[PDB]
Amino acid sequence: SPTPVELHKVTLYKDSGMEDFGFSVADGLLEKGVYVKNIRPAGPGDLGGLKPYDRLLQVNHVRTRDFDCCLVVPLIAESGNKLDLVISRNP
Repeated sequence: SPTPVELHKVTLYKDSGMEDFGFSVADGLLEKGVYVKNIRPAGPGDLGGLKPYDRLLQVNHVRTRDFDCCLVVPLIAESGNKLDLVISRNP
């Protein structure tokens, strides 16, 4: 809990013209990967359940755990009208 993240399935919905799904991510340079840096309060991300630090593990079945921001950013906006992914955050 104090650190050991916890996997949590999340799903969202994008809009024809949005630049993101409702939350920006950051490249985890402390090891490898990317985690949500900020989510729109009361938005798709908040409605889905994305909690700060939610390190996107698998995006739409694609294991983007060892991916980078440049790969997670597009993968997020490339999911289409919906973003189904499995993230990990410390409770």
